[PDB]
Amino acid sequence: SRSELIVHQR
Repeated sequence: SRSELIVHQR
């Protein structure tokens, strides 16, 4: 579930 996390951190 990094996909939702990465978008923010990205």
